Amino acid sequence: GIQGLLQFIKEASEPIHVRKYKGQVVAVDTYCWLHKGAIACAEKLAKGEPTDRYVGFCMKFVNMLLSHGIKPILVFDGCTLPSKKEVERSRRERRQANLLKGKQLLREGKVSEARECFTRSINITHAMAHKVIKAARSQGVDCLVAPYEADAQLAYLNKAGIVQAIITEDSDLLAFGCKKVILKMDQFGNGLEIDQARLGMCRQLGDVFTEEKFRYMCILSGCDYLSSLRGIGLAKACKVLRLANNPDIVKVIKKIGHYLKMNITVPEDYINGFIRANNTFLYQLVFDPIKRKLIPLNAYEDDVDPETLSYAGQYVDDSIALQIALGNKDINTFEQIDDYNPDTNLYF
DNA sequence: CGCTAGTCGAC
DNA sequence: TCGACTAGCG
Ligand code: NA
Repeated sequence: GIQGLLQFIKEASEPIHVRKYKGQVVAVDTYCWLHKGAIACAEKLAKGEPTDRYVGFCMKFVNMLLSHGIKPILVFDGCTLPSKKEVERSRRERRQANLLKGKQLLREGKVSEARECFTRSINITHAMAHKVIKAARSQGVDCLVAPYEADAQLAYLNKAGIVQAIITEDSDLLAFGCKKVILKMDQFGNGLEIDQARLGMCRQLGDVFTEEKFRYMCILSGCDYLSSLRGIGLAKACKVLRLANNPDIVKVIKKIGHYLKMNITVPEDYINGFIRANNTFLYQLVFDPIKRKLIPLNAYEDDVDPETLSYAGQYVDDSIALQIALGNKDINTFEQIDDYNPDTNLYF
């Protein structure tokens, strides 16, 4: 998503061990463990052969967290945002290409090419994720499938005070306003923690350590919701937001030529895309597990009409969102593939 | 030379 | 493929 973010604010990082969060709750972006565990199963998953290695791989980290008296909440990605469905189609298409090519290379003889094609065509299905869910629930670990992107859901869990930290490899969590993010954690619990409050330890940020300005910077530098203007990265965006002190971000973006001491004419499409990206960071749908219902990541302000935020996620019935969050309902087909009932401690 | 982004290198 | 590294842009 946001390239070079970690290195840009590395001064706010600190090497920790997760035993720090003993007796507390930590949410997990399970996609990193799942992906790192599916790497080994590449050849065997490509051939459609039964695998459980990635399951035990995730259960390594889970049992590790449990051994240090930590309550982990495994969070999974859900439906793809309407604006990214085409990109998803492209990804699956390319993975299919490398899959078939991997088969042809398997028939030719070269095993290196075939396996390297298989590891570059890994498709984390929902069946695998559900296997991880069952394996985790058998150990008493709560699971949660996000309505859409897992990042937003995790960010909500942290903001709601449900969890104290987020384990992930995606630094984009910082743009979602996460307080504590644990990156690069190994199987033993050694990680690199970034705290929002420590953002001020980054001199190059200046006064851009507030959530809003930090978000603006991250978006302007280039994110998954909106590609940056040509020649604009973290340093340029940060400099622009430092030299400017106007709450109206749009007018600031329009005067991006002034702050960069040149002649820049910003397209209106990029402005609308910026508004949509910001609104997606702010109000993307997530699942409240306490009230058991769909809510925006942050409460709607006075200058936003919820009916115009279809790109940030579409509402469905709360019981449907519940069945999805439990992993009982398939994301794509909406078929009930499981009948787990939490009522028979995340869902009070 | 600061900085972005194309490309290297591990998976 | 994807994050890190640095060639080369401005
Ligand atoms: Na950029």
